[PDB]
Parts: sequence; C-alpha cells; structure tokens
Amino acid sequence: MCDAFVGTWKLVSSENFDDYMKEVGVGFATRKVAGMAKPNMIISVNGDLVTIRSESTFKNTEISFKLGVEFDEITADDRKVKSIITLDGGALVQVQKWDGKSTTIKRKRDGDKLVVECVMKGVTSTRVYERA
Repeated sequence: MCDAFVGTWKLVSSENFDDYMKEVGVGFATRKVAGMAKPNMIISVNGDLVTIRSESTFKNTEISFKLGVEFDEITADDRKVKSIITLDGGALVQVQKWDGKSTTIKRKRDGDKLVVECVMKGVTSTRVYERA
C-alpha cells in the first residue's frame, strides 16, 4: 500500500510557500523559520497504517493514519485540525479542516520526484523533494 511514497525525501525546491503560509494564518516569525527550513520527509507503511514524518531545525512532526479515516492532528504551526488522507489517482490527498477553513496538501510521485502542492483559497505552494 502506498509503496511508491515510501522513503526518505529531501527538499530540492520551494515555490510560493511564504504566501501559502500567510493564507493559512501562520505568524510572521514562524513563517520566516519554516521557510528557511529544508525538511526531510520520511514516509513509511506498516500494514494499513501510513506514517509521515517531517524533520528539520524548525520542527519535527509525525502523523500516523489510515487512508480514508478522519484523524485529529496538531500541525507544525500549532493548528488543531481534522485531517483526511485519500489515495486518488496515485496521489495522496490530505484535507485539513479547522475553524470553518480548509486546506489541501497533495503529494504526488512524478518521475523520481515527490511533488507537494498545497492550496488554500486559491493560493498555491509547490515543494519538490527527491530521495535522500
């Protein structure tokens, strides 16, 4: 399950992430630190349970989830959200909902890349990772 996503991924490019974070509501200082971070993303699967870790000097976070089962999450910027992650067309699609708001984070395999597209109210950020 989700075999293609398994690995340790290193950030190679980031586009429009500051604007994305502004739209989400991330504070100025936090945006500054999060933006200069070069996280690794470590994805693993154990049976039906997927784990995604994000590691950097900014923060270390981890989520463990089952596809299609809503779960509670504290994000790296300290929002308490309800998250649902689905596999749609080979892409892992995560929707986070909080305070009447929503954002979508799509993780897709493209060649030897993992491409992460984050969208909120039509503001989009794209982060590309490659295997470490």
